[PDB]
Amino acid sequence: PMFIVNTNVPRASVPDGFLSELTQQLAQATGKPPQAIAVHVVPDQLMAFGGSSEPCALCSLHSIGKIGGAQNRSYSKLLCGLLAERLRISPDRVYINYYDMNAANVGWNNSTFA
Amino acid sequence: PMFIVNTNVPRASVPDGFLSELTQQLAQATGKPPQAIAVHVVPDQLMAFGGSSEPCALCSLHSIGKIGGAQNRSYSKLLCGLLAERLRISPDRVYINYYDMNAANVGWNNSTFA
Amino acid sequence: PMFIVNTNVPRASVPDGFLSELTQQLAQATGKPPQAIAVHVVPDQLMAFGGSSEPCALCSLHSIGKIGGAQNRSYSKLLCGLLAERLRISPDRVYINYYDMNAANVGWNNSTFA
Repeated sequence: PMFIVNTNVPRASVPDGFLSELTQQLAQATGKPPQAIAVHVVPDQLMAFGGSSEPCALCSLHSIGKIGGAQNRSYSKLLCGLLAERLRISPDRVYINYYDMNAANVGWNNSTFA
Repeated sequence: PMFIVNTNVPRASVPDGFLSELTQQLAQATGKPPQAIAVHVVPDQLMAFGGSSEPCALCSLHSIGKIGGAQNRSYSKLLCGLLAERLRISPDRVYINYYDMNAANVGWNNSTFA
Repeated sequence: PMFIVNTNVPRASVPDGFLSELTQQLAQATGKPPQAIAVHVVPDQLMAFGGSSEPCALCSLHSIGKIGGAQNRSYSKLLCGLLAERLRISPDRVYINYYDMNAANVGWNNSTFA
């Protein structure tokens, strides 16, 4: 799984340990081992959400499986909770796009996962 | 809806008001209220388009519905017109990927839109 | 086709010529002409892959066709080889998400490719 967060929050507000904590929490939530988890945080962005430039986040979670109605609700609670707690972004100012990737469309280590 | 623009145009060439104007124009084009619109501009990028590093843009519009053949043609005219007018990027150096997101695959406010 | 590379490798480690070489090699691999190829490199990112912050890359390749099981295996060998050779990123520290785009969902030049 791969989680990306783009936000207008400044780099100095991203706490040390945030990528590690995302890795561990996503491993637990997806059921996939941490060895397979990639995380990416992109601060200082120029963005607006609902006509305001107050703190917000545009995110995405891509996974080979483990994506669906109930799981996504559960991810959204978890990930909004983390972004609220660590980056002070209110949950109603976060979008998370979920992608269920086909194994044949994910490359890694000179091949794909098919 | 969420609109992202990645470009090699410098940050000082993005006019003040560009994010608000994108918000308003996208609200009108998609028929969705501005409260639901998110916009993200990423300048100063290292990129090339057709073997040239002249001004270009790689963009995406994600929306829960309101994506289809005719609408997308209409969005592309609108968006290329704005990028040409405001950032001085020629329309033939812009790509816009359109994604029709399932409500169950978009998180927000601790849950999804399903 | 559009190829994007997000990496924690520093900007000074991206060699001159890297975007041109990506353009050329992607043109040969996809069979599409270089006029249609767009490439984007984003260095200095805050990221982790498998619980480590050693050099890694999160990438994507979007193409109107030319995406499938065998082609993606081929692309992944090619692109991991380039990233290993030019940016010193090990292949097992790279993810590449492949997207087969519908022509009606790609805008360019005030219209779409449908």
